[PDB]
Amino acid sequence: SKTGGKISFYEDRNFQGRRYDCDCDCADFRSYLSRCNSIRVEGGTWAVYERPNFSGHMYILPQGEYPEYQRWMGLNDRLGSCRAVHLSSGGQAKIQVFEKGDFNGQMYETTEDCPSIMEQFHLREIHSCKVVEGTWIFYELPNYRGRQYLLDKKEYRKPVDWGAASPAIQSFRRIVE
Repeated sequence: SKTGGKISFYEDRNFQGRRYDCDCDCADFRSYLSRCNSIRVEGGTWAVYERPNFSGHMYILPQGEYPEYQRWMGLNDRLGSCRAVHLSSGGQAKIQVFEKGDFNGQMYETTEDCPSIMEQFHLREIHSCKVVEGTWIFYELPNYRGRQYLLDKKEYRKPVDWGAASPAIQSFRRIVE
């Protein structure tokens, strides 16, 4: 239970340059680092945002070492805020998705990751879904590519409820550690 996540950001590639270490969520770390082109995650998972106030592109980083921003699929080396993602275990993660908003339309339930929603469910978009686990990732393009959205053990009734400006979502995966 009592763990201790920690993430280190470096201004240059190969963990060179000024470094900044964080052990909790930080809404604005720009005062400690003006840019980050590489990151090291010593423990725990973390969500990073391109602009302050958890806004702009969002990416989930599992424990590991990333000697360059491209290793984290970063679009650039701009990061204004970071939050620690908490993982929930317990037993078997199950997700239910609905073809229309407000949990309406045809419903499909699965306990496995989905690389291509259109190939698996023949659906071009997702407007609502109820996942009860704690850490789920949704991706805008197939094969877990494009902008990613982090879902919690809550129910999303509208597409904008998961931070997306469009109901376009093509793949999703469960987070485990």
